[PDB]
Amino acid sequence: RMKSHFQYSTLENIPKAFDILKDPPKKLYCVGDTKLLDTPLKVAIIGTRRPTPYSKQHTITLARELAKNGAVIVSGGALGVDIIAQENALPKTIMLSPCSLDFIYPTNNHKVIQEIAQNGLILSEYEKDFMPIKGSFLARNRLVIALSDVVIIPQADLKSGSMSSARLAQKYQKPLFVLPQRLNESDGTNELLEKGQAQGIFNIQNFINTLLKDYHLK
Repeated sequence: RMKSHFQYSTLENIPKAFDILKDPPKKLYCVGDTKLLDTPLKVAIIGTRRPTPYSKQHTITLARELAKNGAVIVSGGALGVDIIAQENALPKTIMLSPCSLDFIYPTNNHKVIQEIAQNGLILSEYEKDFMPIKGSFLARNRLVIALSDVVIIPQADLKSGSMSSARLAQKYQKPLFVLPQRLNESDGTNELLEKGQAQGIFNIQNFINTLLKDYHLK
């Protein structure tokens, strides 16, 4: 277990976005810039722990360009898509931690997570001495989806964390987007397209510009 040695406090108010939850957190612990919560466009970017170079390249562009234009990238700091997006969105990014803020998880991402604590924002539902179990990740995911205006899943397999979060975006009526992927690659996101549960990002520039326009950043 890795201690963060973060100094952390609590949010004054629970963000109104969490009202759509059945059991919204009544306290949220925080480290970093809470002003990131008062922005017009929050974009969740989540997905596989193992992205292809293709998926990575486009995750980077989305995160970097959206952040450049005042969008805030929301994720869970996981290996793969999450931590790629958040590093490339700094400092405009918010991590929802699956552990309490006195701990780092995952340890491999400690460098970027420390960067997020310093320049972005990390929130946790858990006060102290709390390491994630399976149920913790799932609860954390609801926070990521509820807080975000729109959700992007660049790449995912069927039966993956990203897929339960995709059904949450559907549940919480958040617009869901995926990268185009070849057949028999990224079966999760291709099944989302197939069932019409997600829309494809068939041109990255248009998606970004359209997105920034609808939320009036540009």
